[PDB]
Amino acid sequence: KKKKQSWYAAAGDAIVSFGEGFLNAW
Repeated sequence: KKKKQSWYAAAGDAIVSFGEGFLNAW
């Protein structure tokens, strides 16, 4: 019902994308 990304899915996706986001100032 309510979950699209499990803990590992989010932790992978979220953190990797976080880094992508971070590079916007580089």
